[PDB]
Amino acid sequence: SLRITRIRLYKTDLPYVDGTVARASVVVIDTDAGLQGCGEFTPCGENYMIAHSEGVDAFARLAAPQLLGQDPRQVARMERLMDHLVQGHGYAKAPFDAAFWDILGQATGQPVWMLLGGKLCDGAPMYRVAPQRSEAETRAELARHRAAGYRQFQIKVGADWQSDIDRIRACLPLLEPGEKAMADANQGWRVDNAIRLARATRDLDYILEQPCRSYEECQQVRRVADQPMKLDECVTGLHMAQRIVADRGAEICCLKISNLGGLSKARRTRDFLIDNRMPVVAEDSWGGEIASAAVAHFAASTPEEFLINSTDLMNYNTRSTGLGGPTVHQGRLYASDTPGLGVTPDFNSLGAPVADWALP
Amino acid sequence: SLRITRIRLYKTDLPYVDGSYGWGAGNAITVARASVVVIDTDAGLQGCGEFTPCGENYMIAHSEGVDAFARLAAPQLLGQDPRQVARMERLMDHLVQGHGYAKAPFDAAFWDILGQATGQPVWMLLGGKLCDGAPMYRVAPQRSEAETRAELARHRAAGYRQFQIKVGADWQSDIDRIRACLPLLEPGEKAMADANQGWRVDNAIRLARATRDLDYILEQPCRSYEECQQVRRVADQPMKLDECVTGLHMAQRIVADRGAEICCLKISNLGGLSKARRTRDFLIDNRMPVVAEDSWGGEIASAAVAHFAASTPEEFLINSTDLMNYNTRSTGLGGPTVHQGRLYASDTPGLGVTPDFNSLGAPVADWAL
Amino acid sequence: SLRITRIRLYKTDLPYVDGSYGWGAGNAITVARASVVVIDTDAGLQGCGEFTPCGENYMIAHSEGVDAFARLAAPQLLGQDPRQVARMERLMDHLVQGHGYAKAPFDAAFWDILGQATGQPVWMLLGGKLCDGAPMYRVAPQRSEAETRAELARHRAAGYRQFQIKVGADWQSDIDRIRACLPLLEPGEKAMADANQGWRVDNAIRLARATRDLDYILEQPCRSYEECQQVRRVADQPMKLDECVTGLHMAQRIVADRGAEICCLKISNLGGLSKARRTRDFLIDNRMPVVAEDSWGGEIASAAVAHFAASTPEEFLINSTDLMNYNTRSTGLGGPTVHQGRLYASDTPGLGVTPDFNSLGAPVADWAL
Amino acid sequence: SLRITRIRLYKTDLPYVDGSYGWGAGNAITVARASVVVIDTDAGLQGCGEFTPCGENYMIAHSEGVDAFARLAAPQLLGQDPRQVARMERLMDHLVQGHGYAKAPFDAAFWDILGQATGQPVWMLLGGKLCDGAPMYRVAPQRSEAETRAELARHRAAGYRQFQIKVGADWQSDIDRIRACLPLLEPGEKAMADANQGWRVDNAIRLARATRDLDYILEQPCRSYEECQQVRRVADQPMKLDECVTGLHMAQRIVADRGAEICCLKISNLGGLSKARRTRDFLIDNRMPVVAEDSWGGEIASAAVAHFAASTPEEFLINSTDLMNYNTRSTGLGGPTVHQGRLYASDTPGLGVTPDFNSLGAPVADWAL
Ligand SMILES: [Mg+2]
Ligand SMILES: [Mg+2]
Ligand SMILES: [Mg+2]
Ligand SMILES: [Mg+2]
Repeated sequence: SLRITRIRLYKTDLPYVDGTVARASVVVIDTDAGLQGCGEFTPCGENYMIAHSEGVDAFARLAAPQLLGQDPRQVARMERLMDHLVQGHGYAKAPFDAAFWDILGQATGQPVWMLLGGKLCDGAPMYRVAPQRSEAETRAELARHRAAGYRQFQIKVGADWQSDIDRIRACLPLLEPGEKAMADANQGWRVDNAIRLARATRDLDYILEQPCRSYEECQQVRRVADQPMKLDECVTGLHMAQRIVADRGAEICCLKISNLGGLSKARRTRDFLIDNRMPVVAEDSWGGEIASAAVAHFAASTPEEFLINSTDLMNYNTRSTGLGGPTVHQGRLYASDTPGLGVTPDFNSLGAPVADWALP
Repeated sequence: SLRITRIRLYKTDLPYVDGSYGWGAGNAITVARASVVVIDTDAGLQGCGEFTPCGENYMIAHSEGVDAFARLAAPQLLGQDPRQVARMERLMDHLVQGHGYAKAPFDAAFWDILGQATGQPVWMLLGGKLCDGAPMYRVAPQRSEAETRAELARHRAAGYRQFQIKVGADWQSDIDRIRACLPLLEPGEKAMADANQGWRVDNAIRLARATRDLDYILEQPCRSYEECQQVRRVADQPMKLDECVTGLHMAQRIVADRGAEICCLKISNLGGLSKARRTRDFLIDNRMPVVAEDSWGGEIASAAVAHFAASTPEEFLINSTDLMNYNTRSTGLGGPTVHQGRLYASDTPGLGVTPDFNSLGAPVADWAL
Repeated sequence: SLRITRIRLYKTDLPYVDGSYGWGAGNAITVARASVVVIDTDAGLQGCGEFTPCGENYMIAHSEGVDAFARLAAPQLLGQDPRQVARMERLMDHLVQGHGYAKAPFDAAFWDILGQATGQPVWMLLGGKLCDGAPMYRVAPQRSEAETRAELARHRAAGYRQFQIKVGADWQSDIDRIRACLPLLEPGEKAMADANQGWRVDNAIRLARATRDLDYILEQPCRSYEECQQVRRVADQPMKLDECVTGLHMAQRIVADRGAEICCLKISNLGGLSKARRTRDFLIDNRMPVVAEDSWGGEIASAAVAHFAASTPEEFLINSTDLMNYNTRSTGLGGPTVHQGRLYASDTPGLGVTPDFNSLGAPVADWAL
Repeated sequence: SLRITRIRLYKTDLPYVDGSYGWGAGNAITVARASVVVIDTDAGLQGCGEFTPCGENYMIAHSEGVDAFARLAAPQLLGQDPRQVARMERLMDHLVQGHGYAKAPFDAAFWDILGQATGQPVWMLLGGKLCDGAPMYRVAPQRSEAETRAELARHRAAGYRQFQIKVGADWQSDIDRIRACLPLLEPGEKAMADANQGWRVDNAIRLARATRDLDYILEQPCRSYEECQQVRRVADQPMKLDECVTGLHMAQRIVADRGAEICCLKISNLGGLSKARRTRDFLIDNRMPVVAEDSWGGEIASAAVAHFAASTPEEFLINSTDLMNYNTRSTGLGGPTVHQGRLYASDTPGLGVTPDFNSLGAPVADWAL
């Protein structure tokens, strides 16, 4: 027997470590037994997926009055309640969902990964971005990452196909045979140009990541490209996951929690793709300790054999959303083993809540 | 050159005329929450636009998401040329992906301004008057039984010849009200039974089989397109697809499958007049009959609809509707008129509607300079 | 209110600037035959439009067919309101089926009149200035290595970064043509090998195989779409479809198969500016890169091309072309301009072109109200 | 050895025998405009051909298009060997693309010359007399129960066993026409409801469902093939496809989908007797029932029809028609004959018809070697 007694929405700025600021949305849910749950949505750019930072407010102003008095431990009941209140807008339902999972974990005395089936991966592999500099300086920097445990690297591309060809051709002979490189275009290329790129780099082993915006443009690129393809921002739910599997249309599916509509749907999409023997990346768009805690539990419950990587989202910002969260040890991401999400809100960083709903 | 100098967002309550408007699987609205966007320019031309949902869970659209979008978009829209509608379209689409419902009132205001600057009604800029008076339908909502026999004689004498039976809350009694409404129709008349996504697929099939000997239009029996196609395997009745018609991509699927007999085009579900126009033109070029509509709303939303309907070829326009007449309160001064069961657009420049500032009250948001 | 009071048809020869133009399988044009439609109204607004083929066998189109259509339709078009472009389109499609190239000059005259009536350039009415300056290509060229390098450096200095290789008459020496040209281009430059429907399917495959190590655009290698798809099974090069892109129907199946990397849109091949616009918009919403052009012609044909180009998103517009600059004679006064290898539309009301009555001569036909 | 020495184009009015001829969605033909091509040779062998539309908007074909094609192609055909019909076919298709209706009279004239040079009727050159007297239909009637009975009794006694009901202007009263006509004909007889592209897809489906218990032929209910296939989702009646059957490509699509029970073959819609023969032979090899006919016209068009019918296997030939008997005026001297409700081709060399030069008047165009 449990009831939601208070819902608060927090908003804070998260500046990037190398310079520029993402807008965080934290939801804090209180119960009549005094169990507190938190969840976070933070976009990396407002135009990046069908998701923006102000949409959490909007959803909360409609839903939070209807969520008071309900039992947060029942994550799927809360899921169906939210999906009956508004259709879509999953990015905005996502912080609530995570907070409900946090509460269920506290009530059960278990970490969120245990409620997701167990620890199927002890330390999710991680990647390092870039480097975008001199040849001898990239060589020194990749050696620093390599010594520290990293074997995967993300070439950030997608703003100019022609110089992107140069970036890929320059980076790949600078890494060892045991090492992965994903050229992530972030939906950036036009279909003709992505094909020019793929043809120019056909003699190279790298992962071709979300070359174009839509799934169909990506499949058109795939008609020519032999490189293992990774689909990301277009993986928006189970429907898309079903179509990718039916087409066998990717070698890796990247699973971002808030793009999938929260940890509940993200887990179901993951479970679906694992059962179809599709390798996956477990992450989210952006964020601090609260978003990262959800990510780490999500990765820890993914089979080691099918988990490509995850990411330490909290280490990209100079400011915090939460106290605690996941940790990094030797280039691997580790979930908490303490009950719930293993993260509480950082109220000092968050400020006064922008909105507050409570039971009488 | 023209520049956007000011953007204001207004919110008001639009109560329903009959009291309760029962739709779908147990939903009802007593009051709809309107969102009105008002755009001012440096030549003193003012545009306006409206999104109002009929139910906050009806489509991928809710009233609070308009504010959220405007807080993001409106600062970036200031100083832009509002009469370049497709520049404004792609700018709004560069600022945020999706959320077409929220862009829809801005888009309408832009079309309004363009009409004023050209000295032409919005129907002219949409291709001309291809239908003089869109035929109308009268929706009888979810209520009793012996009282719809007088509702028909009311609307029959009023000029209407098309009627919507609201169903979807219980397939079994729904069979009975389809079966009792149809023999009350006259020869030159039509009836659509709208489930508003309400039936579970097996129950929509039971209904289709129990009413197989009847001539009516089966409208959006289930939530998804795939569910409706599953119903269509068994159902011979002309099918009308509505809330699942989200845009051109779905329109392409429907045409490729030849998967409906009517496609319903709700302006804000399509993401504004710009995208609504393009989806309309696509379906007509593929000889698919259409309904020109929006979700709900007052005079500003109804002005857009009327021009949408007026620029649709009459050979392919099933009906349209007078949304402003469903409410006890207003959003705009002006808008379309009705005469003998047909909806007539304004012939004055722009949308032919100005904001009812007295009804709307103080703006909830105001960006300027 | 506006009424068409006079329809006149003009015919004139436009000789090619460099003697003989070789396209496709050995075909040669030295003089192209222009058809110009001039439309008068009761409020003194005059519109004009043009269709000029490159060759008479180049597409489903020929110069004498405009006369034949005008002889049927021009009596029926008198008294109508030319501002209502979609009404005129529907009316023309009602009088005859197909013959889009013949309806195309009328459609351009109607857009011109609408522009003038609204005080806006045709690009505004097509959505806005979405590309300020369309990229252009050079047609070049056929000589020694040093003379090729010199002429390409002058084009490069003139602002050109796109080059068309005229092929299609002989697959075997076309292979060599391609191999000679590419190493003389710089990184980033586009080369299109336009066979103009010229290769037999097996020979096109041989060419694709012998040039698989090369970065160029393979353009319309065969007549039919199916043939081009059969080449596409082997060819990894970006494929541009042109003369087979005849309308929305074909557009839809190119999209469904993801059948090309570029779709080339010739206004008269699509049946006029109204249909061309709609096919453009469909392809752009499906994120297909496009070329905005026409078959051939003087200033009147070129004015429509430039507005069509200017209202295409810069992101997806591959190139356009300055058709008027290929001829020694004129159909119109005014038209588009060329600046630093880019094609610019006019910003004055309408198409921004008036008929060159002295060059055109006496009308071959005249219908008055 | 033989050479074309002279080509002449004639134009004449063919008034309809019964005043006005109501077809499709609100069309009427009172006078049809014939185009007759006359080809002379150096051995004194003369051939003639004809194209006459049944309404200018009926198919992708109009009367003025023959003139336009001729003006471009006829100077290029002088000196050529007209007996080599495939060489002439391929030359025409090289000179212009499409416009097969305009090529059709030239094609007929070449088959005429070949039959004369070989001393054999055209049916012999198309494979033989595979049907001795093609079965005919009567387009009757359109009136009262007392008057339909007397009219079907005179038609029955005259040998007729197949009846076309002209519908497609009002689906609702077309239901009633079908329902009132079918029980007024005996066991052996047949009836086809030809909507002539006239119904909208939703209305065609309503008609199909209302008459789902009845034995008739659903002919061309909607314009496009895809619209017709959508109707066919619901309609179990034998479907007859007509105007959309434009050539072999569409015949291949139809065969692949098995998308009709009868294919109607109009010579001029297929681009002439040569393409018409190839499309028929392809469909017969795929065991598709066919109708062998043409759009409209006098004795010259009807001569080609009768030879087309006579060389169609009788197991698969549904019917043919006596086109010459629909008009009050002539294009030719001779042509086919009618006996006991069957259409009979001539057995004399060539088409069996000469041009009625007196009815045709002065040549509108004249090309000489
Ligand atoms: Mg990615
Ligand atoms: Mg509906
Ligand atoms: Mg080309
Ligand atoms: Mg027929």
